[PDB]
Amino acid sequence: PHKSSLPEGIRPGTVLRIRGLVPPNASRFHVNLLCGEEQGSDAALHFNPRLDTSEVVFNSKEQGSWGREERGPGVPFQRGQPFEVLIIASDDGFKAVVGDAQYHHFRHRLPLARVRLVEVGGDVQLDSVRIF
Ligand SMILES: CS[C@@H]1O[C@H](CO)[C@H](O)[C@H](NC(=O)c2ccc(C)cc2)[C@H]1OP(=O)(O)OCc1ccccc1
Repeated sequence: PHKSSLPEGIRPGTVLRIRGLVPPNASRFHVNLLCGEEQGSDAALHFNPRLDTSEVVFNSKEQGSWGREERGPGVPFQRGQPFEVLIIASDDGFKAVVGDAQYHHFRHRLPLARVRLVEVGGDVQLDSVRIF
């Protein structure tokens, strides 16, 4: 798993660019926007492409409890193909862009101000996480 500290946190206008490869026969992977470094800390966003079930799940986690899942329109990821994702913070939520297309808007469930860390985990071969 990859961890990126957010020394200025995430503000409206902060862009996370995540580049990587979905390996052959990948099951699923995730990008988490976390509210602490501790194992089990709250997730403001859990972005979860599931290649094995052909879904992309969006959710939040508070005090160890998951919220209600949102699902994106289709799966803009392929086993054996590289990807580029933008997670863009606005005042009203996160915009997920995949490749050259706006994909999903996730309304804030936790305060933006609480986000401290970006974690990338699961069956993905990460190239880079950049914060702009
Ligand atoms: C599929 S249900 C649940 O959906 C959630 C979004 O609403 C999350 O995607 C959650 N995933 C996770 O909690 C998770 C954590 C770490 C890693 C490396 C991979 C996955 C995921 O939990 P998990 O995949 O552990 O649940 C299935 C399960 C539960 C108990 C025993 C076996 C499998």
